Amino acid sequence: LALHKVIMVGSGGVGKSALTLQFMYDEFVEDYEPTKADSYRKKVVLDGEEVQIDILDTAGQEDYAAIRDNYFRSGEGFLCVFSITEMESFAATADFREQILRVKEDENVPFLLVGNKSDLEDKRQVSVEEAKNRAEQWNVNYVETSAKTRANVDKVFFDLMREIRARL
Ligand SMILES: Nc1nc2c(ncn2[C@@H]2O[C@H](COP(=O)(O)OP(=O)(O)O)[C@@H](O)[C@H]2O)c(=O)[nH]1
Ligand SMILES: *S(=O)(=O)c1ccc(S(=O)(=O)Nc2cccc(Cl)n2)cc1
Ligand SMILES: [Ca+2]
Ligand SMILES: [Cl-]
Repeated sequence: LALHKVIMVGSGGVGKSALTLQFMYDEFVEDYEPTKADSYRKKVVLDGEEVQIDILDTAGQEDYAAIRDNYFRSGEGFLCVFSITEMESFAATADFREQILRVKEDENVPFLLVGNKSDLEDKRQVSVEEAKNRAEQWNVNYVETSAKTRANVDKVFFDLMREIRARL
């Protein structure tokens, strides 16, 4: 089977684990240990082809730069998550983008900008416009998700796999 290696990146509390666990187990998990990194593997039927997705849910604990870079080098695609309710998490996406680009040396690395917590519109700190503008500057797609309601959860994982399939 094709193996699509996806890495979840983003600052703390944005919903990396909640997105991963909603995709894997169809549950909204609100208390997943913030410091725990884990990998998840699932067989999925992508546009009618059975593939395996491997998701690395990062938790920011790896501080040794060579090891972090080694992990990013192994990844084939990235979900770069921020929370629409935390502007600083959106600012932080620039750092993950640069880290990925330094390692992959390919501006067309499969990569989605993911604005999570779309069910908290009344707490929005990041405008759709500014996120779309950043995605346009980077030539990536912007998708808003909710790990709580499941909105666009399958979409971000499937669309990332579609970019891996097309580009690699
Ligand atoms: N309302 C809402 N809460 C969310 C969403 N995603 C995550 N959360 C909550 O935000 C907190 C942090 O989520 P988590 O997935 O652990 O963030 P991580 O540090 O990026 O892995 C938890 O309390 C989750 O319930 C979402 O889409 N909507
Ligand atoms: S490793 O398998 O020993 C490992 C994997 C992931 C982490 S982390 O997610 O806690 N930290 C982190 C930070 C930036 C990029 C990445 Cl891939 N991971 C630790 C150890
Ligand atoms: Ca987490
Ligand atoms: Cl791991």
